[PDB]
Amino acid sequence: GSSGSSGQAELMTLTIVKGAQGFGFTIADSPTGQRVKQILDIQGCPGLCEGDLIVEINQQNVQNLSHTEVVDILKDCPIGSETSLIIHRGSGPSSG
Repeated sequence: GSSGSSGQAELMTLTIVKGAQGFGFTIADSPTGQRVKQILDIQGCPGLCEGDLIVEINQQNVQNLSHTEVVDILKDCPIGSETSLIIHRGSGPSSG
């Protein structure tokens, strides 16, 4: 790669816990990466707001990852333990 542009943001890490069934929320393949389909356990995903956009799981890069690749990483995750996800938010500053 070469590139030669700049452009930067500050993305939200949130923390989640892997109950038994593979968290208490579901995912969907979107044109933009994986998204939250639906939350099924609020404290299974404290701070998740649905339709948010998966970018990193435990600092692994998963934007360009297929649905399966993201599911697999969430399978690698330990049950009952924390997992740290990073989602897409904050285009620019305004009244927030």
